[PDB]
Amino acid sequence: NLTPLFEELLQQCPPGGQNKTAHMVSAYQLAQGNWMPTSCHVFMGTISARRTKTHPYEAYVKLRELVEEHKMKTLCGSSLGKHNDWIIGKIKYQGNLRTKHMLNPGKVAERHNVYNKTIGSVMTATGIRLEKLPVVRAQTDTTNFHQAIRDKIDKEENLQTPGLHKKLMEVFNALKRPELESSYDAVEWEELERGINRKGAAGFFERKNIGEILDSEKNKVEEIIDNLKKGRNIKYYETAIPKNEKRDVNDDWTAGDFVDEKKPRVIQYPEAKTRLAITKVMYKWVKQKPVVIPGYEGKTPLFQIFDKVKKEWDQFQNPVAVSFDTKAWDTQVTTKDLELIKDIQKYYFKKKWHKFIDTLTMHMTEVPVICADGEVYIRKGQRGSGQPDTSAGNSMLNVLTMVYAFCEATGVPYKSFDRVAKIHVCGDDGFLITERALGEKFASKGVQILAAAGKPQKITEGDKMKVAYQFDDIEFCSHTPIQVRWSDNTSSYMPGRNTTTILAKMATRLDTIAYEKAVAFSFLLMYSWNPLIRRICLLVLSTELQVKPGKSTTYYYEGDPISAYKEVIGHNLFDLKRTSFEKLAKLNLSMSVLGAWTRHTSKRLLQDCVNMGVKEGNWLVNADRLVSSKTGNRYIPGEGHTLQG
Repeated sequence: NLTPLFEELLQQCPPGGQNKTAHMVSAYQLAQGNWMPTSCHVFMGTISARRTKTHPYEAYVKLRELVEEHKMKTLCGSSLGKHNDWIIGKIKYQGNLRTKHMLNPGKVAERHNVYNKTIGSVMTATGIRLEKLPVVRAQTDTTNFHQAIRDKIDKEENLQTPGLHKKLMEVFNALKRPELESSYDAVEWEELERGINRKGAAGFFERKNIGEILDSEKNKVEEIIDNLKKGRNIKYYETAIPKNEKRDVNDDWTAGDFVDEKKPRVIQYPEAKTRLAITKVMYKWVKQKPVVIPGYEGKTPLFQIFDKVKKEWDQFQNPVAVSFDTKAWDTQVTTKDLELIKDIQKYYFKKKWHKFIDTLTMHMTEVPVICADGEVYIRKGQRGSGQPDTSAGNSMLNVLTMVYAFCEATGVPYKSFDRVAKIHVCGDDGFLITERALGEKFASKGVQILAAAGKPQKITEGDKMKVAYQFDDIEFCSHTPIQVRWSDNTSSYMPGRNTTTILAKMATRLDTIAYEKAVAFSFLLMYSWNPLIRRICLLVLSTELQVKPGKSTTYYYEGDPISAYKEVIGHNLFDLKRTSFEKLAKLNLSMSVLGAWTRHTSKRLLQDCVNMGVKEGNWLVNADRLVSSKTGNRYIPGEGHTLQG
């Protein structure tokens, strides 16, 4: 017989759930005969069968090949990353993504923009053709979306020069802050929850959102935080959706409608529980609570971005400004990069939390991404746009690279950098200010030094970087400095943009007079230099003064808007005596070329304001310097303040 040898193997064939769905044969009944396996896992002494007339040896022949098969797949395989192997389970279909430079194992089982009633109506009444105004919320087809991944996302990590990331540390070793070293730690549930979008998007396998995760399974996030701190691999996946998909939702407050506009076609975001797990821990770094990365303006509000800068620009014997057009930055992040920012995080975080960093970064190098339609792909490094670390990390990266490029092109020591240039960034977008001498070197030798670093500039001109020679040619956060002159003869620069582009952003929604006002106040803080837009905002704010403003847009106001504006701008809207002559030409010209306004549109808006603030009394529209001037009245405003979120 053969049983005494069948008992040998069975104490080695793997365990299983005793399943009655078929024929579980006996530890000896195998040597009987005609009882050959069709499956292996043992139920404390059974396997499958087939009644296939097998010989008491043909059984052992077959089974032992399954044990060889099992001891093979398991234990003694490859692919899909060394930590990401879990994702093979959730596959069901073979995958059509046609990706040439990264994996693609299969697929899984799988917001219109409307007009602002009041604000739109205001515009038309003056001659503004909304038909002739840019569309600023277009979506994208999935056919087009699929090609967006191949065109932009599937690529091998750029070639970053030998011993570069040592020089980048060499750089960060100048701008480090020993006063905070090994100090950061997790934040409590209140400080995290204070500013948090209760409707923050959920991962592909999730069903609740940021709020509900907070409401109910707060302990589930405490798990993700524990294991990561202890050193364990966590099921890290990212989800990928197109831009302006219903699930493109910011967990933090945007200081402008430009942030969601400097977004990439392809948004990659981790499970919402995982967004919290990272953030209750890395809050001090990711939000950048103390600000550590020099020149990071992501916490600065838009109205002072340029006021603050012109205080620097006005110090250089002869200053120039140079821009950073990194071609689709996010897909230009190598794995040594993410390992650099990793070391940084560990410079400021405590000792207990390094493992967290150590672990989380490992996952962030080999990232499985599930698409909207189920098509999972593996990302070759790079930054997912919706990761908590995006603004925080990306920015550190930008200055370190760009410092490196600036010193590498000019020979200025990394230590002596602040003595010869100033740097402002905002994630990947930024610029740098220095003398005409130095700027020109960095301007030409820059496209090269930078492509050499894996951060390739755009197509540009003759391979020179973008150089701003006069201050009001700078671009930043998608706005440009325009200058205003006040009652008291002072100058001060405001955040300029194109009139058409503002009217487009302002009239449109995304699937409510109180909201329409909060928009017109939020637009006034930035665009009061633009009289067409100033007069519009006053005309809207002055409607339905009963109705308190809404709170879902960038800013809003508590009390008398013209007093709130005063609190944040440091000047009364009435004090706006003149807007820069030439710079207002440029930003208004788009309007004549698209034909969005008429000869009569300028005067007609003003007349509506004078027609309104002429009746005896204290009328909002009279906040405009000229309106009040020809309407004889003035606006006497009560206590008012500015808020956000």
